[PDB]
Amino acid sequence: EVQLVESGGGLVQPGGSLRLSCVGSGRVRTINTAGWYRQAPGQEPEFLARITVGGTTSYADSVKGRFTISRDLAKSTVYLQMDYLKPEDTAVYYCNADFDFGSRTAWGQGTQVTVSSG
Ligand SMILES: CCOP(=S)(OCC)Oc1ccc2c(C)c(Cl)c(=O)oc2c1
Repeated sequence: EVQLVESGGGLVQPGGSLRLSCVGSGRVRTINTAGWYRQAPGQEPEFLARITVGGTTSYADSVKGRFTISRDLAKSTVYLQMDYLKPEDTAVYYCNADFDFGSRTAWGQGTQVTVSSG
């Protein structure tokens, strides 16, 4: 059993940066990959970034060059560094983790990211 706790959302101006954290607890040794997703109101979730235990990363085209996914195995934490945020990036961001040989999946509770000048 794996649980995911997220943090780091909030308000940010266009062009600003935020870092999201995805802290894993439980049988974290079984986690194979972890990914970042986002969902806007009334839309399907959108894949953003993926990372394996070895550190291999994969990105969606909408965030390449701006977002960086990383993982700290000692802390069981997956990070999403989001640079040059745009109003289009406003959504609730979720992290997932595939564990038990990629046969189980756990989702974080989500964190709201709003890109606005006010
Ligand atoms: C949401 C947290 O995700 P992460 S940092 O994994 C991202 C892919 O979870 C871990 C953390 C530690 C380990 C260790 C020590 C071993 Cl030996 C292993 O096989 O898998 C791990 C997976």
